[PDB]
Amino acid sequence: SAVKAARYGKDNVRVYKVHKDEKTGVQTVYEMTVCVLLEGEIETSYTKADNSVIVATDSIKNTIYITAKQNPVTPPELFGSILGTHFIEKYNHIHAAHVNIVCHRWTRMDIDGKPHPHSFIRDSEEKRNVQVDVVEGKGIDIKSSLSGLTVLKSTNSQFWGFLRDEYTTLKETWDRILSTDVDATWQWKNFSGLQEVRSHVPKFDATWATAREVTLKTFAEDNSASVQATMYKMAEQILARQQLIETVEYSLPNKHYFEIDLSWHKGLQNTGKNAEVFAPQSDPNGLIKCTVGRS
Amino acid sequence: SAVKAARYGKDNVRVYKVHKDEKTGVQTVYEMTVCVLLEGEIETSYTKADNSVIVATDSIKNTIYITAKQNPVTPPELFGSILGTHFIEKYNHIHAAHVNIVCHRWTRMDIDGKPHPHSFIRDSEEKRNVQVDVVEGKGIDIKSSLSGLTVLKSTNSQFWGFLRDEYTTLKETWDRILSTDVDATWQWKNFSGLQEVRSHVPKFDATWATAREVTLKTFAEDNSASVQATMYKMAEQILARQQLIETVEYSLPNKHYFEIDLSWHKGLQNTGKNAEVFAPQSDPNGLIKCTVGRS
Amino acid sequence: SAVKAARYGKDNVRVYKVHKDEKTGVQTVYEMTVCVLLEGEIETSYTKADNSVIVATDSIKNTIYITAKQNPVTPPELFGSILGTHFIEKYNHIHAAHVNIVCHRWTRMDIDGKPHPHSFIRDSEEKRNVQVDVVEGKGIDIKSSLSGLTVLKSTNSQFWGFLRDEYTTLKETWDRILSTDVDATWQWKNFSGLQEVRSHVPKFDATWATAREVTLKTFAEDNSASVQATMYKMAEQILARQQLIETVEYSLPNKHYFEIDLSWHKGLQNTGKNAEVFAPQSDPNGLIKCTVGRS
Amino acid sequence: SAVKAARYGKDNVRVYKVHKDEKTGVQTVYEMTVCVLLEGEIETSYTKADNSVIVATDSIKNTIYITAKQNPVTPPELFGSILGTHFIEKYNHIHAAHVNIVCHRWTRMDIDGKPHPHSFIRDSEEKRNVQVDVVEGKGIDIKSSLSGLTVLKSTNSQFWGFLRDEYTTLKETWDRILSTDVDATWQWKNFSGLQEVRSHVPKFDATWATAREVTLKTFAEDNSASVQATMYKMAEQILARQQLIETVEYSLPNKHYFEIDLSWHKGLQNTGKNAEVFAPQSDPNGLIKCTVGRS
Ligand SMILES: O=c1[nH]c(=O)c2nn[nH]c2[nH]1
Ligand SMILES: O=c1[nH]c(=O)c2nn[nH]c2[nH]1
Ligand SMILES: O=c1[nH]c(=O)c2nn[nH]c2[nH]1
Ligand SMILES: O=c1[nH]c(=O)c2nn[nH]c2[nH]1
Ligand SMILES: O=c1[nH]c(=O)c2nn[nH]c2[nH]1
Ligand SMILES: O=c1[nH]c(=O)c2nn[nH]c2[nH]1
Ligand SMILES: O=c1[nH]c(=O)c2nn[nH]c2[nH]1
Ligand SMILES: O=c1[nH]c(=O)c2nn[nH]c2[nH]1
Ligand code: NA
Ligand code: NA
Ligand code: NA
Ligand code: NA
Repeated sequence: SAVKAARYGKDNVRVYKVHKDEKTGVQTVYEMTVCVLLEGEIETSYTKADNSVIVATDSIKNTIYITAKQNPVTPPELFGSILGTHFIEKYNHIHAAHVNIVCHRWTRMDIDGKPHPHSFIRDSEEKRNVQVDVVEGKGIDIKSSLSGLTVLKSTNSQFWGFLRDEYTTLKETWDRILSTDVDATWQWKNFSGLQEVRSHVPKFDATWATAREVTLKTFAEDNSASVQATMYKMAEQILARQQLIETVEYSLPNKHYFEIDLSWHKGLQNTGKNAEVFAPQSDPNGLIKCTVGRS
Repeated sequence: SAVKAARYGKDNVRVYKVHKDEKTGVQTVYEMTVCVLLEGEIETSYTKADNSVIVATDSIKNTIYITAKQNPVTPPELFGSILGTHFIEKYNHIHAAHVNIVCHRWTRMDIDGKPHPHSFIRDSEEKRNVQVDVVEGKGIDIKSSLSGLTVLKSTNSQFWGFLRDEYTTLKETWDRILSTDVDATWQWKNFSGLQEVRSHVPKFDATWATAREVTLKTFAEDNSASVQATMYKMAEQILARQQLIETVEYSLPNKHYFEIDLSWHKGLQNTGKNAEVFAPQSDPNGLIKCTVGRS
Repeated sequence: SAVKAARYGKDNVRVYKVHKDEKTGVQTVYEMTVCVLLEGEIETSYTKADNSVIVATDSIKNTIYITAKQNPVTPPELFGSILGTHFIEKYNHIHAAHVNIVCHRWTRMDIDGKPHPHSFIRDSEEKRNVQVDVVEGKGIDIKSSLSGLTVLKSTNSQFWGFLRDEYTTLKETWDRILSTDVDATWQWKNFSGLQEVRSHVPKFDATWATAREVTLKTFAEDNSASVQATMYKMAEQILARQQLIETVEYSLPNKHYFEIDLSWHKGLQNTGKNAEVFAPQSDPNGLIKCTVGRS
Repeated sequence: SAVKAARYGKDNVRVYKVHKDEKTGVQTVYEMTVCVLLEGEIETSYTKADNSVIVATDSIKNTIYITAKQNPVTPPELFGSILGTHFIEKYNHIHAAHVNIVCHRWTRMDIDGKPHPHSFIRDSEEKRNVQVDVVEGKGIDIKSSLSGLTVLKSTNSQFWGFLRDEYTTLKETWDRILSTDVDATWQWKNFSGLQEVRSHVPKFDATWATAREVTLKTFAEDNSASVQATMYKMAEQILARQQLIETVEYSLPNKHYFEIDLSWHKGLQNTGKNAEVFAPQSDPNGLIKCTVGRS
């Protein structure tokens, strides 16, 4: 037997960084959770108890905290590129650094209508994430994503004309609730290294905001033929509004709201056009996935 | 042996209600999770397999869905009063109905700056809750609450002058991070019945909003002497801005952000006034509780 | 306004203790999560920023770790009595200590059929808990519990003869699945202080084991007339097999497994006596509660 | 733009199956959660609102319930092969079926030492899983796994001799706690189709049990040089005890138990060889991964 593949590192490193402006007196906070896994010439650590090759996970932990000290933590695409680059450059035998970041929202608190200088709220559990892969020779791969964007529309969704057979029981419909948790991942064209990432920084924060805008706009206005149809439209536009994206990937669960028929009770009319009260379903859920690139 | 106390019912009933305005074309959605437990003359169901006394939990489930059909679901204080009242009036042997509601945020989506008529986002995991207890003879007790309000301030919190002894190691401080998840519960003066609840309805939605405003304002501006000091101030004001509240209760966990000392590394200065990067702590957490009434 | 009630302390203190036998070479591990909240003359900490009265939560954290060092951590009833007593005796102004412990299972690993001396598995997420309340003057109140005992029986449960009305749709049944997560809490007669707890120690571990045995035996063999009927029987016996219990409390959710009718598909027969495949329901759930004492 | 990749289906389908032996009177229960995603010629459903190509997720839900009715649900490798095969054979335009199953433990209850015929306990949250990929032309790929196996050893783990530099602070050690949640995935050599799966069935249940045995045995007895070293040894043996495995993959988080130094308190000695009481750490965690094949 032999080691086909190996990576190791530190997961779930919670990190908080405060930037204190002395002019304005205005503080800004950033909170991340960071994962770093390294690959390279480390298989002897697995086969020959050879720890000489192991950069301790604790040191990787340390290094995250240092790198966040010595460098900006935002935008995460950059921070992850920095942190990843660090480990391949620092260590001869480490040939890949895989950095995952989840950004937790700390939104400035409005007080009577005045951005408070040092108070924030977690205004949503919506996450911004990156997956940065820094590989010796092959530059830097970046996947940016938003996840946990939970939305619903009460009408202006349909689903009709789907295969019917001895396994079908679902009734065609022209009016229904559509609700989903949006997972939207855009993959950047490979960068040569840290310099090229540094040059594209403004596009990171800017493209994230666009993915969100588009997801929400499209979800809202599209008289959805299906989840399939509506997710494709979102992906179309993110590609079209930013050239450096090679691929957009949506994963959308269909959180079903069933009709409750209460006609058995004093002929009470709650289905079809008289549908008011629905039983939101926890499980099961449709899951719909799409990857979209350039033709 | 004997039954000292007994309640039963249906938990985790997810409920969704849509209100379709035909003038404006504008839809509004409400989503709840509801629990109902009944008490009364039911001990034989426990001791003598006497199911004659059991209003099936399934029927209670049905009844929730019906009551939401036939009545407004908002504000929850009212819906819970209605749903509770129903069961004590309907059934001779049921002498108490305990209704718990959690309201899940569906905020109208802004699109280019125009309230969309039928699209919503779950803009926070912050919950509005009620606990309605409807007891034959003793009218209606209501506890309204907000929970899951996660906040943080980077400065303008202190904690000094606390007991020191052979068990103390914590260093006094004049500048620190304070972060908490706010649990704020206000208890209404007993109502006589459903009529009196119905007459106080405008105060429900209005008092909730005030509890939130006050929690956020006070948390922000107060140069906190302690969590104790700051939570008391919040409770003070909620009492003072609404007469029908008998008691305000805060429960606040202290989510600690530890300083990371990186001086061992190239003399890097990250503590005291040079604190930038902190390790948010998952556990343990201070937990601080206060109930405040009228003197 | 005024402080009606106040408690504070440290929550979620994870604690691990190893006992190294030097004769046998055999190690034993205990892992807890501990919460301590104190009451007493502390209201000035809330009203007058008077921190002099606050035993820092950090020190309480320290004290837990010390007390576990200097004392046995098992059984939890005792550890909690010790830890609680400590704080009322040590501090003049602290008049109550509330200690909550959750014990996490570390079961010795069997290897070829030989208790390994230092390897363990978390063989279930079933928790043993205590709630110890140590109050100056009023001795020590103890509530012991088991929670998270997830069980199911495929048959030998029924539910018929329950109220039917214009809110009922549930069909009587003589054969069904019953599945629940067992919450069983037994309350000890008040102890005078730490000495009396110390004298009743053997009964703690011994009564816990009995509550479990009884819960499982009774759940299994009882042709349940209802959840009500079956939980009462369990409580009956725990009371009857240990004299120092004043009250037994069960909370049992009814995790429903619905029949799936597949007759619409090639006349496939899956209901009634031909029921094989069921859809386990996540929500809603019946919730059934009973407190049982001595008549 | 164009659809690079697409799959859709039903997730989180909870499924329960009872087998009633009429001879013995002995019932046996199986509970799964199932996910099915299909690929094939479905891109028009995304681009042209062409629902004709969509096998409704609801029908896929139905099909799972039927397939479990008409076929054995155990072992999951087989059930998943059956369920996957079904969809590629049934539908001309569906070219791949991806089936994920999680098996939830229902262990027969021992009562006085007699396997009860119809009562079971969820004796662990340890999961058995499969990932079955059924692709038109390319037969059936199966990944079997165990996850959520939470273990700990108090001693007989070490970690010394690892790279040290200006980022290192971790102290070498010869005695420490090692604790992890085991994720062990074994990948089967490709099968031609359902017949070949059917012929290898006895090996499925049998290889799972071996992966568990080996994981536990090796974890226990190995004086671990590192997590790396110990996971490799486990993988080695699973490969060596079953020929049809092509690759074994372990993912092991290192759940750290920190030493608490209590010397500041009455010179209390709790570090090094006097370590008794430790603070289990929730985060961060080392994460260690290895894939092992045949050289
Ligand atoms: O948008 C949808 N896509 C689907 O594939 C589907 N299946 N059931 N409902 C559905 N809705
Ligand atoms: O309201 C429902 N809609 C559905 O699509 C469905 N499928 N099974 N039961 C159902 N109920
Ligand atoms: O606000 C606080 N109150 C307390 O009681 C405490 N203890 N440690 N830190 C603290 N902060
Ligand atoms: O930064 C810290 N602050 C604290 O209050 C504390 N208590 N133990 N370790 C600690 N670290
Ligand atoms: O045991 C039960 N008790 C109940 O009260 C009930 N209601 N529906 N099913 C039930 N089962
Ligand atoms: O199988 C079912 N059993 C029930 O008790 C029930 N109640 N609503 N739908 C149901 N389905
Ligand atoms: O087994 C280990 N492997 C590692 O790579 C490591 N790093 N810190 N501790 C560790 N333990
Ligand atoms: O006890 C500890 N062990 C460690 O490996 C470590 N790393 N930071 N703090 C620590 N404490
Ligand atoms: Na390198
Ligand atoms: Na009544
Ligand atoms: Na005292
Ligand atoms: Na096909």
